[PDB]
Amino acid sequence: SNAGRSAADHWVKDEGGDSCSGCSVRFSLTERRHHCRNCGQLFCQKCSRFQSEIKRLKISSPVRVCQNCYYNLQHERG
Ligand SMILES: [Zn+2]
Ligand SMILES: [Zn+2]
Repeated sequence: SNAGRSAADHWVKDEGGDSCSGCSVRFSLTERRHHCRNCGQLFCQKCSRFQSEIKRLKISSPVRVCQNCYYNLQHERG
């Protein structure tokens, strides 16, 4: 007993290679790209606009992380 998933307004889907995940904006010389080492998705400099390590992922070194992650990475201590 399972179910599928989809939307009501989506005539395309290929945001997995060189396009933001929270914007789908095709990365370019003006749009920086970064694959979140926490989730594994590519976001734009305007999406995450942050940078830090991911202790939750056994990462002590500072890497690219989405805002959703960064916010939790800073409040991880408290
Ligand atoms: Zn974005
Ligand atoms: Zn993330």
